[PDB]
Amino acid sequence: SGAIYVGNYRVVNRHLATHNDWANLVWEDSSRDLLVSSTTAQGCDTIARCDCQTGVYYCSSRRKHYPVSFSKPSLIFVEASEYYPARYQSHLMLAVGHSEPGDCGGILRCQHGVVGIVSTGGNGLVGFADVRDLLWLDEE
Ligand SMILES: [Zn+2]
Repeated sequence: SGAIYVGNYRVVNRHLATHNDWANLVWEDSSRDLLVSSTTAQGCDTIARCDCQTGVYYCSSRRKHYPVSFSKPSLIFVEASEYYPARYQSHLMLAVGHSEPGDCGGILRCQHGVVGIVSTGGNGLVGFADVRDLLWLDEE
């Protein structure tokens, strides 16, 4: 589980979104496994605005923050998980690392802020849904 709280936005994995999230929907994209909802309270998270490919992500299944190198956001085939069929996912970044389904929503950060959230796993890779292109999270 996990979310990004930037301004009056909450960013979650679309597959983990709640009824409240859907009742307060701003934007969602199945192909990216992202959903953004509106919040009453101001969040304090900063979204990274950069092309960094090194960062640190939180892995709940190991209670560990792992430094990782990660790929550029791309359209990648993802094998079946417990929450999606085998399919293409867009704006996805891969690293070598541990990811179980319960690790979805772990934050990946660099010196510039939040890069993305864990969205995929298996075959010894961890996949992160990028958020750095969503410049509208910074305003309004
Ligand atoms: Zn960065």
